[PDB]
Formats: sequence, C-alpha cells, structure tokens
Amino acid sequence: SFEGKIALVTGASRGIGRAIAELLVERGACVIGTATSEKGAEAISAYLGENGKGLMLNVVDPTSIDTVLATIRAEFGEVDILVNNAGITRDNLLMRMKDDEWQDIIDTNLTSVFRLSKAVMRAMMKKRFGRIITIGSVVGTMGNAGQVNYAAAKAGVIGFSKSLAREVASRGITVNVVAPGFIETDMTRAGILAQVPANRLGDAKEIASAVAFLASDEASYISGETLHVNGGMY
Amino acid sequence: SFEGKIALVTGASRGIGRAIAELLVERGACVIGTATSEKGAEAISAYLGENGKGLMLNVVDPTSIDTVLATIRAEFGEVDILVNNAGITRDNLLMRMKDDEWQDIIDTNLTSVFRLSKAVMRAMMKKRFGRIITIGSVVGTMGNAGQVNYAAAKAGVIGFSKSLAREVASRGITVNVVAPGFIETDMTRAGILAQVPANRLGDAKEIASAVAFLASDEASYISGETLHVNGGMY
Amino acid sequence: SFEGKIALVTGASRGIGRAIAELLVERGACVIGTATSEKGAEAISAYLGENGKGLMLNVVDPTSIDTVLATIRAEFGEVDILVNNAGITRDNLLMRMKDDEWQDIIDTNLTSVFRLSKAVMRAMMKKRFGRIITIGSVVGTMGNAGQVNYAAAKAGVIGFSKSLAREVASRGITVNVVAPGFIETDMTRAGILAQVPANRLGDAKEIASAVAFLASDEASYISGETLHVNGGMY
Amino acid sequence: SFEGKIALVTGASRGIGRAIAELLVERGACVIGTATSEKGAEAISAYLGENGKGLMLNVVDPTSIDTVLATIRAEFGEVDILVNNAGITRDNLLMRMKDDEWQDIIDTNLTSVFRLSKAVMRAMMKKRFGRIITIGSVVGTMGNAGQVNYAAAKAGVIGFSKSLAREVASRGITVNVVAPGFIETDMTRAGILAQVPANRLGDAKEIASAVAFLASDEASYISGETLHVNGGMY
Repeated sequence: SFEGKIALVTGASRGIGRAIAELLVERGACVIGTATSEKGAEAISAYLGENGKGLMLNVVDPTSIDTVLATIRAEFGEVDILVNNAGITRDNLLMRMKDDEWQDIIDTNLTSVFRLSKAVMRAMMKKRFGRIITIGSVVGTMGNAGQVNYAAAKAGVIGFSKSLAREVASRGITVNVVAPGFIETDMTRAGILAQVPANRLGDAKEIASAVAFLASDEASYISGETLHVNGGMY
Repeated sequence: SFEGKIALVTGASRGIGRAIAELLVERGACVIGTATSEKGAEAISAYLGENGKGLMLNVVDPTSIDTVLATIRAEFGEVDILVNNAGITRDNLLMRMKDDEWQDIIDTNLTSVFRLSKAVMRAMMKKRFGRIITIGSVVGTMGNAGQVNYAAAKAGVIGFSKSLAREVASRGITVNVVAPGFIETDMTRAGILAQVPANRLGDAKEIASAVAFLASDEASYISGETLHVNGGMY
Repeated sequence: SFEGKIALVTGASRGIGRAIAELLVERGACVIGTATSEKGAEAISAYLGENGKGLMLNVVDPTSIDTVLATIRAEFGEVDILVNNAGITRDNLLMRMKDDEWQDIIDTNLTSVFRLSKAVMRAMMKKRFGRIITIGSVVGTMGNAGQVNYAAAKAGVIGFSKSLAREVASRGITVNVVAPGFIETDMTRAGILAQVPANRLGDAKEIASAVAFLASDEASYISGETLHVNGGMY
Repeated sequence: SFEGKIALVTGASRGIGRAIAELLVERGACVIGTATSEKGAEAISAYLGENGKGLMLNVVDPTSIDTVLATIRAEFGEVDILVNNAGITRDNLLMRMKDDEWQDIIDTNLTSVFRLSKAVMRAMMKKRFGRIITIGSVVGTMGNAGQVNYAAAKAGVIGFSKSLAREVASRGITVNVVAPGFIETDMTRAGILAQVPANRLGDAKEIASAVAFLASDEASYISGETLHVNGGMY
C-alpha cells in the first residue's frame, strides 16, 4: 500500500495511465493524473474522486511543468512517485519522416522524462525516498520499422533511467522502466497474436500491476531495470 | 495472496530460499521447502509449521526428484509454483578447474532446472496455470572471473527459461528468472559496496518480494523475463 | 578494400574519426572527413590528401547538412558509407544540468544521426547498397553517472539503428553501431584500468578496424547490431 | 592474414565449419578441421590440402581431446586459434524430452567448449596470444520453442565466454561468440524468410568472415562479445 504517498501519473486519462492511476488510488496513494486538455483533466478528476486530482499538463512546455508542479506542491505536497506515461507516435519510414515528426516524439517521449525527473528529484533526495518509473515499449528494444523516432526515444529512456539509477541509488531512489508488449488499446489481429506466445493481448491492469510493484517498498533494491510485460514475446 | 496454491522451494533452509518460503507462507501458500539432508528438512519443517513441510531432495538424483514429488502429490497435491533456488559453487580459474567442479555445477544449477521443470509441467498445463521461477545470478549476465561453470549454468538457466516461456505461454504458465546482486549471505566489503551503487547489500527478503510478485496473479503476462535485483548495479 | 566507394566520416579531425578516415583511405575508399571549422576541414584535407577532402559540417544545422552533401554529390558522388562520429559531452548530475546541456547533446549525438541517415538513404536504396555506422559508447548501455543526456542519446542511437535496420534490410543496406570502451583520448588511470580487464586502454585504430569491417562487404549480413570494443569490459 | 598461426576448427566437414576452415586457410593459417569419423577427417584433409589436416575428434570424450591435441602438438604445434563449431540438436518439447536428449546437447554444445578451451589455454597464456571463438545461435538469445536444451547450452556458451573473457583479458587472449541467424543449411521458407528482414538466408561464408575478423589482430580489443549475423533479424 502507498499510505501517505503522492504519485504523479502523466497521461492518466485512459488505458495504461488510467489503470496505473486507479490501481495506485486503490492502494492508498494520493494520485495526480494529467491530460493535455482541461476537459481530460476534469475527466480524470471525475474517476479519481477525492483521492486525487486531474490536471492539465504539457510535457514539452517547461512553464506548464513548473505550474502544474507548483499546484501539486501547494495543494497536496512533494511528489514521491513519478510515472511517465505521456507519449505519442508519429509513424513513418525514414524517408517521408518530417523533422517535425521526429522532434515531436523526441521532445514528448524523451526530453519530458528528463525535465519531469529533474523537477521532482530534489525533494526525493531530500526525503531520502523516490520512485521514477517510465512506461517504455518493446520497440525501444526490438525495435520496429517505421518507428525510428519512437524506438530512439524509448531506447533513450532506458539509457537515461540506467544512467540516473547509478546517480541516486545511495539515496533510496530507484529509476526503472516498464515495457509493455501489445497491450489492448483504444485502436483494437493475427499479426499481433502470432508475435505473442501468450496468444492474447496484455491488459492495462497487468501493466499497472508491474508499475505498482516497482512503486512499492518491495522493489527498493530494484533500480535501472527494464521490466518487460509481453507474455513471452521478444 | 496464494490461497490454495502449492509452492515448491528448493534449497529453502536459509537465506533467499528461506525468505521466499517464509514470504509465500505468510501470504496463504502451502509451501514445501527442501534440503539435501533430513536434518535440514526437519529444520525447514520447524520454521514452516503446519503451513508446509520440509523434505530432503537431491536435485541431481532423478530418483530423489520422483520420490519427493510423489510425496508432495500424495500429501499435499500438484505443484502450482516452482522456485529453483538449489545451487552451489565450485570456483576456480579455467586452468585448475576439475571436470568434477564443472560438471557438478552444471548438474546442480542447470540440469536440475530442466528435470524439476519437466516433472511439474504436465499438471500445470493440465491445470492451465503454472509458475516456474529460477533464482539466477548477476554473474550469469556479467559475468565473473573464476566462475566459468557458474556463469555458464546461470546463463543457461536464462536461455532455458526464455526457450520454455515460448513453449507454454498460451497455457497460462510463465517461466521467469530472478537475478540477485550482492545479497547478504552467511559468509558476510569495499569491493562489494563499491560495485553496488545503492551502497548497501540486498536483503533476502527483497529477493523473496520479487519472486513472490512473479509468483502472484499480477505477473500473469510476464514470462521469459529476467528481473534483476541489484540496487543499480550492472 | 573499398574501391570506388564514397565514405562520409563526421568529426574526422582526430582520434577515432581520424583513425577511421585514415584506415578507409588506406583501403581504397574515397573518404570525406568533417569538422565544425574550416581550419579543421583544412587540417583534415592536409592528412587525407588527394584521396579525400575535409569539409566544414554542423550536424545540428539542416542547411549545413544540405550544403555539405550538395558539395559531396557535386564533387565526388553519392555517399555509399556513412560514419557518424560527431558527438559532444555536457556532463552534469541530473540536478545542475541545464536544458541547454541536455538539448545540445540530444541534437548533436542523436537527431544528427536521423538527419544524416535520412539524407543519404535514398541514394543507398536506389543503389541497392549502403552502410550506416554510428560510433556509440559503452555508457549508452551501462550507462554512467553524470551523463544522463549522453547515455540517453547513445541508447537512442542503438534504438534508432535497430529500428532502421529492419526497415531497409532487404535493400542490401545495413545499419550498425560501434561502442568503444575507454579509448585513448586527447585528455589522457587506476579507475579506468581497473574497470577494463584487458589492463590497457583501447586504440582508435582498433575502433577504426571494427568500423572498417562493418563497412566492408564481409559484413553484408550484419545489421542492427552493436559491436562492443572494450577489451573484456562490461 | 594468419601467417604462422595454428587454427583448430571443430566440426569442419561442411557448412559453417568448412567455410571457416577454408577462409582461414585462404589467409595463411595452418588449419586443422575435425569430424566424428575418420571418413569425415579424410574428407576434410582432401579439401584442406597441405595447408592443414583433418582429424577425428569426439568432443564429449576427454581421451579423444587429449589424443587429437597431442597429435596437433606433435605434428603442427600449439593451437593459437580455437573455433568451436561442434554442435548437435535433439529437438523436443519439454515434455517428451529424454534425459538423454538434454544431456547430449549439454555435453556436446556446452561442456565441450569448457574442455577444449581449458585444453589450449595454457599455451595461449604462455604465448601471450589466443583466440577462442564459439559458434553460437540466435536461439541462445531469443530463444526457441522445442529447443530448451539447445537454448540452454547456447546461452551457457555466452555466459562461459563472457566469464572467461574477464579471466584472461590482460594476457592478449580474447574469448568471443558468433551467433548465426538462419544460415543456408544442408536441410534447406516463408516462415524463415518472414522472420528475417534481409529477405534472404545468410551464407556460411558470411559467418566465416565474422569468425575470421574476430580471429585476426584487428579484433585484439574485442572480447566477451557476441556478434550477431542475422541480417537485421532479432
């Protein structure tokens, strides 16, 4: 259980972020989900209830980060747990990929982790406790065609986490990555099922479970690690 | 919790095996720890209580495996969870390493996993549920000097688990590995602490936590994975 | 030998880039080394001779890339081989790392690879032959403290290369990474020697050898691979 | 070139072992290929010519190893280069896999490497130069269904090599692994071609090239490494 802990889950509107936010709430956490719109933030608040609050965050905007965090520090307190699930895709072959499509993915999926991690670190070091978890992807390891930007960002996240893990290990702060396989998405056959040995798509809840485990005090000695939830895939 | 589950922990006399056995008992499991001697088995029974039983097992002996399992099936029931923590070391440089020292490690740390995994598989497939977890080591990945046999076995275990994971994924059976770092042992300074970023040795309980998580229904979609608990090391 | 091949080595002024450029020239290549200054470009031309030319390139500047490539296409021809050795470091702990220091490393060490790779790809696909090699680092895999940006970029490079490798494999184009260990640098004891088993620092020539091998027709079936030259380290 | 070098290639009768033996001969090596039968040894001698000799070797038999090596030391000299390509398969699901089928693979593909490596090490350390290369497999890393024994052995080989690499790095001896993908075999469609991005099966020559590169003086700083030749696969 996360009694008295404050967890910040970016992109907590639906799917994995929502599952993670809901599961953390269920186990006594003070969760704070984010969206890119006030509407989504309200939608988040609605299902979070009095246990947490939904806020509008733009991971690419430093100002937004500062503002949202200031709100979090003012209303609730210092962030003990950080879940980076904010991410987008701009798929294209190498040819036909605009600088925009590359840079956006880099800014949203990689640089954001640096910014947000950097923003909450001091309080964690001070408090002698911290959890930084980033939802990565299997294609950050495999990777995948038409996703050079995504694979680059998601590999970069692993590198970042492993590099950071060595930096703040002695201070009871762990930095890890969770890599989902083919999870059940809003979008969703044979191509996906054939790849996975388990013969079934993963559930967001299953990812939330992994994150929740890494977030708990039972994973205090696990850091700079990449946990793969893909049902035998890869 | 593991209500109504039967867990077989090999080498459950002290340290990691004991922690794992104790933690599984604590969460409603019917645990069955093993030793190489009847004395150790009794010692295991003593601390397990009415929740489980300590038995004498020789992983290198097929007859012993059959006997012990027959006892387990007769008294308790089919093994739902299998924890392979039986292992030894015969350290030596490549020169100066007897065929005996190599073969013993191979037989005890690698072939045993095949035998025991093979022994309990049918009931798991039939039952449409199974957990096979092997306690590996960081030197199975790094690895380490004067431990070619140990590293070979412990890498082989990972290969085995990953190969098996693909075989029985569709049947709700997962096969994973847990790799401890420098855990607090009966034997136990700067050399070990310097290597680890966390600045502290891991606890058996922390390993037990990881195993217990992999054993639970919250890791149903994690298979063929190697979870490293080393506090930022490696 | 690289008879009739055109190789573009970024950051070919000294050390590894120079070794790579020199070794490629030695084996019949038409090499084209780059620097950030005209002075360095001249310095490159001086030691390359009539076999190649030194040009001024700014990997972060699209205009510069277009210009330099236009020069290369006009004077010599289409790039058959691409060696990405352009890279910098802005070391700092996570706290105390300016957005500038992060972004510069990301732009120079990661986005550059995307741009340059994208720029030369069409001719390679058309020509049904291509070599894209990026000089990475061991800390992109380990990684290292006070180098989150560097590790992120250098992991991202691996992700990128692996993702791209799947994209253009059928067209006889390979995309790989070379990761040096502690190579003899302009800067350069026990700390470095203790980490390396080989008891000695690597030489730029040794890296050049690896790159040259990957560049040759003997590595036509090696793609999306990361070759580590670190003398038993890691 | 390998002028004045003595190379021992196990299982050098056809395919990859033959390619490796032929390519090493071509570049000035004194090669010594092996078979399990005198017929195969003669067949090897026939195509090797006066540059080398074909001998009968049984990797599972210590006596055979001692004898063959004694012959090699008497006739030619100390082994400078060791290529382990001796290997077999006994495919079966976990259930239905006899102890025999497991143990044979372990003895032939894993323990052999230990024995042969151990046998030639002293001369290499003495001579301050050595090359130990083992032909592994992609399924030692992936791995594969119905091949738990093979995957275990081939992962164990990697562990062994990495463990050994740290042991003898300072003495100018390197221990590496080459992992082929779907190479053109005596046996050999869509299933294999679909898996490989390159859209073609690898050639034994391509593997021989990799081994030859690792064997040469241009890979003196590459040790404990696993080079994957699979044309973008994995």
